[PDB]
Amino acid sequence: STPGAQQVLFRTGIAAVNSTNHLRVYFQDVYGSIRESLYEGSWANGTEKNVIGNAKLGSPVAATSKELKHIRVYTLTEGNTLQEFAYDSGTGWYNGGLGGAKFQVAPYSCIAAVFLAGTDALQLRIYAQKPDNTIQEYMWNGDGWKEGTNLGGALPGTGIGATSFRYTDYNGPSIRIWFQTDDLKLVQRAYDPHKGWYPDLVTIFDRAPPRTAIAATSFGAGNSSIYMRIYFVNSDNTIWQVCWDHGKGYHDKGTITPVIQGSEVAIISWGSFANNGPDLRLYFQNGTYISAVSEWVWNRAHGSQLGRSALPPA
Amino acid sequence: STPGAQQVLFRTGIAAVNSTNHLRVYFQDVYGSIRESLYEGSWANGTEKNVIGNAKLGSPVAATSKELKHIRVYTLTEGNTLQEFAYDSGTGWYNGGLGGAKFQVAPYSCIAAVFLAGTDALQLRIYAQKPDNTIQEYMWNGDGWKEGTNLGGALPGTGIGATSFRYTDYNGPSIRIWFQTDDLKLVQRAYDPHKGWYPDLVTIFDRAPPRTAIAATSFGAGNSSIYMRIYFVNSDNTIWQVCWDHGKGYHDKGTITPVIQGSEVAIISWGSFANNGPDLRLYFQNGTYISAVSEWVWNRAHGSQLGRSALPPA
Ligand SMILES: CO[C@H]1O[C@@H](C)[C@@H](O)[C@@H](O)[C@@H]1O
Ligand SMILES: CO[C@H]1O[C@@H](C)[C@@H](O)[C@@H](O)[C@@H]1O
Ligand SMILES: CO[C@H]1O[C@@H](C)[C@@H](O)[C@@H](O)[C@@H]1O
Ligand SMILES: CO[C@H]1O[C@@H](C)[C@@H](O)[C@@H](O)[C@@H]1O
Ligand SMILES: CO[C@H]1O[C@@H](C)[C@@H](O)[C@@H](O)[C@@H]1O
Ligand SMILES: CO[C@H]1O[C@@H](C)[C@@H](O)[C@@H](O)[C@@H]1O
Ligand SMILES: [Ca+2]
Repeated sequence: STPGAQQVLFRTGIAAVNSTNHLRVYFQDVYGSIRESLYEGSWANGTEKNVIGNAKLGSPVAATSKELKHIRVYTLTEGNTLQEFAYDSGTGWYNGGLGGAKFQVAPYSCIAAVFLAGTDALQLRIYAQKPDNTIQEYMWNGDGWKEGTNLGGALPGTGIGATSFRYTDYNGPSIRIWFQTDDLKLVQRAYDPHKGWYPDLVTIFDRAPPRTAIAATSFGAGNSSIYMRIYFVNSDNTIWQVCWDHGKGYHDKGTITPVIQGSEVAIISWGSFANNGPDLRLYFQNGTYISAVSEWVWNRAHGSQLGRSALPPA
Repeated sequence: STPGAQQVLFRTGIAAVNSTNHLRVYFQDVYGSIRESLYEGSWANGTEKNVIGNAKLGSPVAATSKELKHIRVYTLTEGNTLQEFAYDSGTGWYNGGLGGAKFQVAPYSCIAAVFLAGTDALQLRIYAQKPDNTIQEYMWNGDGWKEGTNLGGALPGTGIGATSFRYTDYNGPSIRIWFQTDDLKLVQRAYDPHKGWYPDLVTIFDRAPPRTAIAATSFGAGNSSIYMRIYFVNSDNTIWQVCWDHGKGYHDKGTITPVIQGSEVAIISWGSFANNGPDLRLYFQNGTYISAVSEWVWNRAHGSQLGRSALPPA
């Protein structure tokens, strides 16, 4: 290993955001501190000088952004409430408003977060698991945090993926979230602006490891059209990818890359097929320097490639 | 799942102690507390009322005993020192003195612990990983806790298994310990009353997942004779067993039972091949009610069977 690598928690929560190919990746160090590693041309940071906050050891770590102007990072306090580390361009990092609502969740709750697409307003939808094991939406729409829709039961400790997009032939944002049911399927729930929440859960994978990590992204929103990608850790100890392409629907899955048993996963994307895209970046642990975070890359030039062997501070 | 199962930490550290078929199991709950579950003809406890202490979330949990008269449970504090919860008959549960020494270990250390075999005196050896990634022994022999032998480099965050037996043709205890080296190998180091620690690393398995759970037992000490079992979580997500049998040395290995990705493991034993045993019991997570601990059993009557499916408080 290396001294940097050793600072990184084994099975740390992982999250990432970006503006095109400007990248931020958050993880937890062995002491519980949440750090940010950074890529602008080259990889950097991720040290103890790069701490944005502290959270319970073993915390889930989620993030979403509007480019790199507005960033938000979600984790649990020791007392198992939802908190929020916020970055605003021209202000720097501070302690978000989420924490004051004291939203109490299961100790094993995971967390997903999205800024709603197609608006310049700041509209956040955060998802986590209550003590009754239901999935619960929390909204921020410019007058304070509140509970949104309850999307009902799931496997205790389930992974949670989420994404927002805006169809161009609609005048509101859509949302998809993914999670695990008691029978260990992975399913999607779905919100659209005319329909509201559809009542149905739609299987995307028949049987996955319990509490397996789930992460999602979307690109190329058009007219009733979208391209989605959901990733999870499978029984073979590799990340699997599951594709939605418009018209085909949920039409393929397969393996992508090897990970350590119980790795978390973060996904980001930019561009679309129209403009020599998309680009995809996946983050996870695969044993590099034992405990380092690693990167997998998809692009048009070279397709499916391992990226940065080990992220800062490794 | 069950409101009881949901209380056990996923990938919790696990230790076990016994006198014959009188069993204690220790584990961590989602809040950080170390809880005891018990088997006296039937299985009980493991509730919020059965808490012997707190530890850093994610802590290793190791345990050793002199039958059930003296029990010692070793974990790490939030500040990464070795700590100890003590039970002596007639006294109850207390914090032992190990905490007092403020032995700092790598945040990612595991722990192994043994009482030396074949003396009524309480003689304790703990093994942990120091921040320089060597395995350090710590001793208690009635005169306060101190450093013992240092045992060389190991993979940052190796599992450590330990056992102590006494050959009857000898005047004191033998020790064996097991851990993982940077090359991913699994190795044995050995101590013997007539030669001290042998210099040499013996390989017991060529390549295991990094930081795999390792746990170990011995039974049937006679004249220059012993039996030993070592257990680990292999790349196929099952506990594998490595077999030392008197006359053959190390000579067999294979799979035993499936476990969840990154499960910890504890092993206890009693009896012998000459008095109609031995008896073995593994504890681990295989996914029963998601997060419950399960058990596996070997006896002469029925050999290999799963046992208590979900341990209390499940
Ligand atoms: C072209 O691949 C590169 O894309 C960058 C945005 C960043 O992810 C780098 O680590 C990759 O090697
Ligand atoms: C240039 O790096 C900065 O980018 C911002 C968008 C945010 O990630 C900050 O934490 C970094 O220091
Ligand atoms: C305005 O609140 C609504 O926003 C939608 C986008 C969706 O999150 C619904 O659950 C909320 O009730
Ligand atoms: C025969 O197996 C039993 O042995 C007991 C001592 C204990 O390990 C139980 O959980 C098993 O069912
Ligand atoms: C009789 O039950 C007790 O057994 C002791 C050996 C110790 O494990 C205590 O924690 C239990 O309450
Ligand atoms: C008395 O100290 C010794 O005890 C032995 C049994 C063994 O643990 C050695 O490491 C120590 O130097
Ligand atoms: Ca740039």
